[PDB]
Order: sequence, then C-alpha cells, then structure tokens
Amino acid sequence: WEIDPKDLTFLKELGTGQFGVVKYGKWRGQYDVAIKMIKEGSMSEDEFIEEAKVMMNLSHEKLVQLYGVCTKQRPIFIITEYMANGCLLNYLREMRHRFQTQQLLEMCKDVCEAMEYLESKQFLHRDLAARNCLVNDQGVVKVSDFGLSRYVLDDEYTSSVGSKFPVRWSPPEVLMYSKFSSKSDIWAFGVLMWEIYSLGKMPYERFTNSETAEHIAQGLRLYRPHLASEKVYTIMYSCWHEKADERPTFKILLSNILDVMDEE
Ligand SMILES: COc1ccc(F)cc1C(=O)NCc1ccc(-c2nn([C@@H](C)C(F)(F)F)c(N)c2C(N)=O)cc1
Repeated sequence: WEIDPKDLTFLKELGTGQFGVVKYGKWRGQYDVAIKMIKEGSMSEDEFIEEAKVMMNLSHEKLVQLYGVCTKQRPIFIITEYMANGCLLNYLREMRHRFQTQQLLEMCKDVCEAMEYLESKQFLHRDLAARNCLVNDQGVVKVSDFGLSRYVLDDEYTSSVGSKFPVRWSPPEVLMYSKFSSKSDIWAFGVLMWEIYSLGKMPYERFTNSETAEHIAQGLRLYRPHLASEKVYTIMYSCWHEKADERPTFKILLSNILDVMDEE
C-alpha cells in the first residue's frame, strides 16, 4: 500500500478540488497514474492510511483503482488509476454537442456494475453522484471516492443538515435520520441516472437544498429527462421508493439495464 515517492514522475496538473490538487504522472517512468496531494486538515489521515489497503482490495474494472499512498511526507499523496477524461459531470456537459443516446445507457451500466460489486462486499459508497465518477480515455465511466466521506473532517459536508451535504442525491431516511445503507446508494444511483440522461443538469435546480429535502419528503420526484425513454425512466424511478426496502438491489438494476439495452 505504501508507494515510494522516488518512483513517481509528475507530468501535468489536472485540477483541484475539495480534497486537494490532482496531477497526472508516471510510476517507475512507465505506468500512468493520477496523484492527489491531500489538502491539509481535510481528511482523517491516520485512519485513511490504516484502511487504504481495504479500498485497494476493492478491485473491479468499473471502480477507479486506488494503487496506494505516499505517507512519509507532508502532504500525503493518494495514487490512483488515471482517468484522462476527468469527472463525469463535466464530461456529460461536453457530450451535449456530440453523442448517441445508446452511450447514455452504457454509462449507467458501467456505474451499475461497479455498485453491484460494492453491494456484494456490503461496502457503502455514501456519495454516488456524477461529480464522483470519472471517465477514461475510452469513454468508460468508473466510480471513484467510494467510502471517502467517512474520513472527511468538515461537518458541513458529512452532516445531513450541513450546507455542503449531498441533499439532492439523498433519500428521505438519510435526510431525516442519517440512515445509510445499500438502499441509500440505490437512491443516489437513480439521481445519477437522471444526471446522465439530463447531460449534467443539476437535480431539482429550481429549489434550494432545504426546499429539495421538503420536496422529497412530500413524495415529489425528478421529471423524466427528454432523452430517457419511459423504460429508462421506470428504472431510475424504481430507485426512489419512499420505503428503502421497496427499492431494488444493484443486481436487479443491472439486469433491468441490460434488458433495455437488448430491447432498445
Ligand atoms: C479511487 O480513489 C479513492 C477511492 C476511495 C477513497 F476513499 C478515496 C479515493 C481517493 O481519494 N482517490 C484519489 C483521487 C481521486 C480522484 C482523482 C482524479 N480527479 N480527477 C479530476 C476530477 C481532477 F480535476 F481533479 F483532476 C481526475 N482526472 C482523476 C484521475 N484519477 O484521473 C485522482 C485521485
């Protein structure tokens, strides 16, 4: 799990975010990697380092691989698979100019495969959204930052009443009782399908976070994006049953997605 910084070559800065600056580089001069230089005070570093091996064991082709950490310096670096097309949210917005609707369903299938694998390990993502998915050079969407919110220090992001909490991707039991489960990741997956079919629009854009929480509690749900067929909308809507036990599993969503692919 411990990578020697001597083996990294830094080649270009890709951007920055909540948890630090990201650079593209090579490991041992040969293998592409992305390197995130963790923002001081943003994460519970000792706890993340001890459990970096846990996340490194989650190996599925549709999960962005965590390769290791560099911890013998400040700041700590997190080394991952390089995703040349960057975050899915921005990539959807760029796609508006040139795309086939069948590509949208393939993106949903990629994320659903990763989530079925996490579900099989009873591993909660806790913040599934287009901004936490990445896209590689071949247009494959993969899920990233799985389980990271448990190590975030800022309560504005982790608390269900924090200004920065992902309210628009949360079911009623998370907003009210902070009750996370595989079924809250299912709800967020339905919102992510809506983000894909809306080419990166913000969910519930006319409403504030507090209004959105009330809207959801009243049973109101996102509309069908015009690119989604009624069969696709039925799948995303199935993620939004008020009762968590009524929502499907990722194995069921994957089969439904594969049925629509085989039919349309
Ligand atoms: C799989 O990783 C994890 C799994 C579990 C967990 F709990 C935490 C992590 C984690 O912290 N990973 C560190 C990391 C995260 C995202 C990028 C990245 N970001 N971006 C862009 C948006 C940008 F703009 F930031 F560069 C890429 N293209 C990136 C790229 N990989 O090409 C790089 C490294």
